[PDB]
Amino acid sequence: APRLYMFQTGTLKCRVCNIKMNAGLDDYEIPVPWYLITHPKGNVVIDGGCAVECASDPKGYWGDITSVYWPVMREEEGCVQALKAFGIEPADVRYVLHSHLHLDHTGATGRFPNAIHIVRRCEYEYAMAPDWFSAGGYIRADFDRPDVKWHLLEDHDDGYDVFGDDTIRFIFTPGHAPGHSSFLLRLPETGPVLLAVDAAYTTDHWDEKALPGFLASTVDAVRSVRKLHALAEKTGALVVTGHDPEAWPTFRHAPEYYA
Amino acid sequence: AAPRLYMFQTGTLKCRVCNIKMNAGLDDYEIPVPWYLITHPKGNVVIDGGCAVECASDPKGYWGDITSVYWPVMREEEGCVQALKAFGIEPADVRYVLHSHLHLDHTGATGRFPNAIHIVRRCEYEYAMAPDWFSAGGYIRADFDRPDVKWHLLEDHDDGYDVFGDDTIRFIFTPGHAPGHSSFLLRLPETGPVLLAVDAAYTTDHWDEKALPGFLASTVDAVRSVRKLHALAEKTGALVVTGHDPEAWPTFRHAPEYYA
Amino acid sequence: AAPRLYMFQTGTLKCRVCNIKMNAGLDDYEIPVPWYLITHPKGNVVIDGGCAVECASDPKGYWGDITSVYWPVMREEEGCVQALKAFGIEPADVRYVLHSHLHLDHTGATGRFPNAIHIVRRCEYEYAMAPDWFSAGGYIRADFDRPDVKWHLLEDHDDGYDVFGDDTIRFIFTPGHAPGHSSFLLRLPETGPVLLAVDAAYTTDHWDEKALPGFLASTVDAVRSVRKLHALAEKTGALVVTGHDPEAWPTFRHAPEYYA
Amino acid sequence: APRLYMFQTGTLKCRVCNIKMNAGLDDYEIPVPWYLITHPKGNVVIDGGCAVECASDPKGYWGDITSVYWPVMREEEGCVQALKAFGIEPADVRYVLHSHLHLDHTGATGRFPNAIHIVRRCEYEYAMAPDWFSAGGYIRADFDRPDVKWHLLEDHDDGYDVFGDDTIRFIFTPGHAPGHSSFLLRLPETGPVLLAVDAAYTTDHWDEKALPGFLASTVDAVRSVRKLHALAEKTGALVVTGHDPEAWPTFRHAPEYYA
Amino acid sequence: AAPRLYMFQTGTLKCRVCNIKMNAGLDDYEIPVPWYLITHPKGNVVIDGGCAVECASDPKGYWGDITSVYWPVMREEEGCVQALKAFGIEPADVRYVLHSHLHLDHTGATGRFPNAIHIVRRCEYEYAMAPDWFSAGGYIRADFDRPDVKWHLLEDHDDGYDVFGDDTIRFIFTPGHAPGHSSFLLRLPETGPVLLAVDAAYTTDHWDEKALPGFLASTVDAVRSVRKLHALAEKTGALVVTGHDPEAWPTFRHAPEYYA
Amino acid sequence: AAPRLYMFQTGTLKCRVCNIKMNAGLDDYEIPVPWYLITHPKGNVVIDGGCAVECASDPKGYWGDITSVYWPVMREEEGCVQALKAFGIEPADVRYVLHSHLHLDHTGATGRFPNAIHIVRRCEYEYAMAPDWFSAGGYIRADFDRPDVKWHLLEDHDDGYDVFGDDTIRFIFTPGHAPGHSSFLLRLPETGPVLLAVDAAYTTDHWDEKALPGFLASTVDAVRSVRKLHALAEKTGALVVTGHDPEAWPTFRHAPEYYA
Ligand SMILES: [Mg+2]
Ligand SMILES: [Mg+2]
Ligand code: NI
Ligand code: NI
Ligand code: NI
Ligand code: NI
Ligand code: NI
Ligand code: NI
Ligand code: NI
Ligand code: NI
Ligand code: NI
Ligand code: NI
Ligand code: NI
Ligand code: NI
Repeated sequence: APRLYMFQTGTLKCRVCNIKMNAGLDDYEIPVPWYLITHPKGNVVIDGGCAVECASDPKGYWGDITSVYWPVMREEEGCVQALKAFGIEPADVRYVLHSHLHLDHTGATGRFPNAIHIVRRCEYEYAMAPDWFSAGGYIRADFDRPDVKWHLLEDHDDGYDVFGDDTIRFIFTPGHAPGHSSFLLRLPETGPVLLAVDAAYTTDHWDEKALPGFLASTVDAVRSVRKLHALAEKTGALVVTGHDPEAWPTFRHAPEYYA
Repeated sequence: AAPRLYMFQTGTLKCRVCNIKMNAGLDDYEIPVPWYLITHPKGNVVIDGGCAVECASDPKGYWGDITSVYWPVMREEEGCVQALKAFGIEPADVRYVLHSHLHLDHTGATGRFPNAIHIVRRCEYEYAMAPDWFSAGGYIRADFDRPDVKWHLLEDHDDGYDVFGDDTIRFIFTPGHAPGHSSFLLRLPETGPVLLAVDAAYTTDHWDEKALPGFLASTVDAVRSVRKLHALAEKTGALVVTGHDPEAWPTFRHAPEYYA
Repeated sequence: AAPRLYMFQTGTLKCRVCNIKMNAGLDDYEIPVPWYLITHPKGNVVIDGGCAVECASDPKGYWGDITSVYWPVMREEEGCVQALKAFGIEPADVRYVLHSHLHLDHTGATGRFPNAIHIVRRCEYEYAMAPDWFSAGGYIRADFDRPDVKWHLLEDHDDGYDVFGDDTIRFIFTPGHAPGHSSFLLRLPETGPVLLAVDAAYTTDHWDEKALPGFLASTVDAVRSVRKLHALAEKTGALVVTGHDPEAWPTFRHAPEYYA
Repeated sequence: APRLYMFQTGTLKCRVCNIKMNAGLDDYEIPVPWYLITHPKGNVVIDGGCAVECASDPKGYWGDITSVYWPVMREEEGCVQALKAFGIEPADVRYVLHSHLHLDHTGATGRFPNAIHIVRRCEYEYAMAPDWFSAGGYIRADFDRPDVKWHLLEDHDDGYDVFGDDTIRFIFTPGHAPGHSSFLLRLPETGPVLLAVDAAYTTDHWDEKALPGFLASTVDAVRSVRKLHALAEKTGALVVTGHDPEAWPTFRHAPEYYA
Repeated sequence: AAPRLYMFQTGTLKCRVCNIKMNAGLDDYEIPVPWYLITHPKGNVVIDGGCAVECASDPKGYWGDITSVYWPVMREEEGCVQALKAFGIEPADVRYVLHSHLHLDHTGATGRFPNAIHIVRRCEYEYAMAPDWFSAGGYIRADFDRPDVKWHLLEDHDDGYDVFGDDTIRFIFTPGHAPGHSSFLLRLPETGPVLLAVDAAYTTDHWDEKALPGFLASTVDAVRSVRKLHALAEKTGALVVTGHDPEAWPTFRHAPEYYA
Repeated sequence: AAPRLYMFQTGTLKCRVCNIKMNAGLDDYEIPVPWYLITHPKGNVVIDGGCAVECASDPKGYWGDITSVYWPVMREEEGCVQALKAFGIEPADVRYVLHSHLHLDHTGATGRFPNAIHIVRRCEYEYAMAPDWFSAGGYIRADFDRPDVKWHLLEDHDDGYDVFGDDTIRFIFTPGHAPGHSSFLLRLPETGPVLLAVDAAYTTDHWDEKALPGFLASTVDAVRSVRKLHALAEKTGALVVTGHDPEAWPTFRHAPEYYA
């Protein structure tokens, strides 16, 4: 039976305004979650956090964007390492899902030899040809690898059911990034779980008290949040924002899980 | 008389730096609120018209809660109708009102000129009537939602729209800061090309890609619109006029002076 | 309790035949104004809610000049809130208000149920806020332009939207009569499939392609929407309920009777 | 130097409501104009009115649509005949322009052996695959001829300048028909002349006192009329509605012309 | 009863390799022309129906010049009406005709079944009526341009269209080979999922990205549609049936044998 | 001074007929690789610049596997920087580089001119960065994926883009061969209009609708783009220059000769 595990690749250090737009220049620290769904029909990694390379050399691997987001993580938090110690070898992952292709969500890309990588086509196309303000957040070393098998979703694919059994669905949430997608999970005991990811960074974004401090479209972003509100209200899902420092310790992590 | 360009202002706006340059801190910041008059043999043209004259006496009553972000400082004589009357132009003597977009500091002219055709992008007019929560406070329905206003709502294929058909005023569509935002390319007999960026490029910093708009509908569109204006300025050699730049603004002639 | 469908009406509308069947002459014509209640274990659902209860006492004051086309005849007890209270349902006990579209005889419920999420197509909400001259009179801003209404604005890819996730109420997008017009496919335990065409098909004549809507945004869309509903009814075997048909309307059970 | 000639192929008999939507069932009669622009670089026919075949047998050629529009015309009014007596043989026409492909505007189609026929692509595509309510107004015998040379305009072609000299421009006016187009002419002495064609049947449509009694989209139709208002106000053009029975005798017809 | 899938063919087509595998040389090449029958408790379904029976006895007369590209080798008794009659199904007992697209070897069924609703993408029907010169010869108007035919034209948001509403037969939109081309995902009780790629992948080489269609509207759509079907097959474990593969065709069950 | 057009070539490409004329057989075939210089008072313009100079001396090393389709036969001195230097133009004296598209034989100029603004359709640039498997080998990232390069990316509504604003050089959008492919209409004082079709029509057979492109993104776009150019040539009386025609290429003037 399927289970959800919440991991993290350490934290990112930045300023408040990078997360809550225009909220000032104070220091601010957020967890970097990523997810594992163990399913009878194959294992699934979502995003996989920051590249394990960031543990030993952020400036080398990420480059000048470390001026904005400084990652704090240990080697053992790298998604491949974390899965091994958990009992899952790289070859044992059937799918990698990508909410989007920003730097702290492409740690899994190409690190699982048989995994099909599912992302919206327009995120993939934007990641390859970004504008100047967002180029720094796309790490080509992660996602620009010719060996990666991609399933690029189209606009009709909103709601894409990974296994065909309502366990994992893509919920398109454009705004934070062009092809950004959220995920709605249904687990046997827990029921519906809504992973907003970066469609709603924090509880304040969810409550319409802040805007994303980094975004492609504000119009899309706020409409995507209200799309998630309606989905939460309809399903009764448990809502997981993408990075909320206050809410994050209140979820089960680590070896603990949702069934 | 050959066409001329007159730069007016409706006082200033007081906000924070981050409202203009995204994520740039909460320090106090004050900007001029420019608006433009083009006198033309075939009719006088008002662009936007600045903040409603009502803001000179009761900003909180007329704009409401948004004044905690943008406090307008202006005198009553700076209202666009009053300013034009002092300058020599009666309200009925305006043929066109052009709108870059329909935000609160660009709708002081809407409906104040009884014979003017108001030209704005259709998608701006529609968004102004049905904004999202993050922008609703920047659209003052009392300004632009008036039943007897004649509108010419431009369509997507109307980029480059030529007001008089003589190349002297063209709409340059620049989406991003607002969905239907438009800039203007003017051509004047002596000055030559003048590019009014309006809110496509708040400041010289925005033009130089050292800052993002701290109030916008689409970042992707906004950065691409600035590069579209880079190319136009490089092609035409235009004098580039940013929307609000507090340091550049004193370097331009202001009404009663003009650009020939 | 298993879900049920209750058919109410807010009296009738008096117009001409040509307003309903395009170009069919200027004879007097009267139609019922139906609206629908779905009682459901997970929450009660109101569809449209008919003409505003205000029309029972002052139609000219509330609707204005459009009453020379559509005169509403209704009693105050037929207002949707009043009718639901008499039937046993307090205004706070409504989870969803669904809107086929936002025309004047389909917005009596908007904002009258303080806890309801209102579900309508985004493009209908936007058109209602910025209509064209030929349709502006059919949209009553006092009904739908209320600040504290919670809206869930459906997108283009939301065709088939399932309200409870259990197949019992689905939006069937049917553009044409209005830009964001939607029909509804209901599934009930005993009755089975019920297709509420609403204004996609005013009458049996419209359904049979012997008449066009005498008030529409797009004929092309409207005829294709009727054929989309033909296919749905053929696939599902649904009971087909037209929007206003004065001859078919007496043949359905009306509240307090219901479809199980 | 270029000149404009206003011809007509008799009249159509119908009901008021067919022209002014919902205006009642009274009898009503309208002229069917078509246009000739003589230009140094080639002659141009616009639409060409009703098929000459309609003079002798409407029911045979148009079919059941004659229940709605009964054409009253003489053989000699057929655009080919009219041009011959005027001094222009079929081969001497360089372009046929089509506002749209309805029955009373396809009399020229294929009747000029060397003419390129310019129409919006989407009108051509709709004419080939109409819906049930509009099929009767598309006469395939006119426009479905394999020998016809077509230039199908695209959406970017709004404003299409036929000769490249501002003499004749297409002004796209969707609404009455999907690909319906109006024409703005500039003549040396007359100046700007705006042929609305069926974007505004009558002076009442122009003044927003009526809607087209036959249309693909009302939203498009009214916005197309306001597009023409702005164009008339900007240029000072002389406005020619498509069928106005009261205004039609006030224009020059016949051998008379606009220079 | 449970549904069944039967695979028929209307003989073969002779052409060159390059016609099927773009730019692969001028050697002679021969492919079967499959079509499909699904028996279903709620009605019989014919998919495409192969080449018209009329072209068996006079290819040049019914198809014209295109026969210099595709020579159909086919007996009269392989016509889809004749084959079905022999199989036990009179033309009146077919509820739906599904069209992958409207090319000449997929319109033998059109209008031959008097009561059948024909389901195809709207944009294929519209393209078939107004094709470009390179594709015009591939559309046989005598097959599909019949006014007596009942069509259900699917819109762009109808991808995945479920014919009976029970997951047995779904349209899988696969643009590229033709603008409105569609594949089919079937689900059968014993066999499980069956993916009829039809002309989205002519042969196994196409499936494996070693060839492009030698006749096609959009290469970009075509290759992405093949990858869409890859992901569907990998997700479902479907039996993959290419449209024409001569080496694979003998390995499937053909009527009178079936898939249950 | 008046503008002039000079026609250069970077040698030839060897391939098969079918590569240029779809499905026309596997015989050997050889085509020139033209590129263009326009001298203009306001600056020099290079169009495409042919095959990269790097591939003259090591084709497999710079182009990789695609050389098994296109073998470039080219001397180092035919590289566009070397040719221009010999002609009298240092790389710093080129104001604009225009790209018909970003295929391997049209990106020899990219980033070789330090001060040049590169003008290409946005959708060609985006496709070149994320191409499909069938086209990936045709895009040489070492040519166009250089961060030092100044791009002006044209939007969909930029068809007809006038480089100097004086009708000398205009982009004529011709999708099909590549998604963002563009042709060029030049106007020169003595010669008059010159239509550079580039890869919208490889050869005269393509122009005459006797062949399809053997490499292409959309056949439908391709054939309609050829007809768009037909109507432009018929309207303007332009000299029509196909992209590669081996029989027509010797009949044009080549550098050092020019068109005035
Ligand atoms: Mg355009
Ligand atoms: Mg959809
Ligand atoms: Ni992100
Ligand atoms: Ni993030
Ligand atoms: Ni603004
Ligand atoms: Ni402003
Ligand atoms: Ni209605
Ligand atoms: Ni109604
Ligand atoms: Ni007409
Ligand atoms: Ni007409
Ligand atoms: Ni085919
Ligand atoms: Ni086939
Ligand atoms: Ni090429
Ligand atoms: Ni080439």
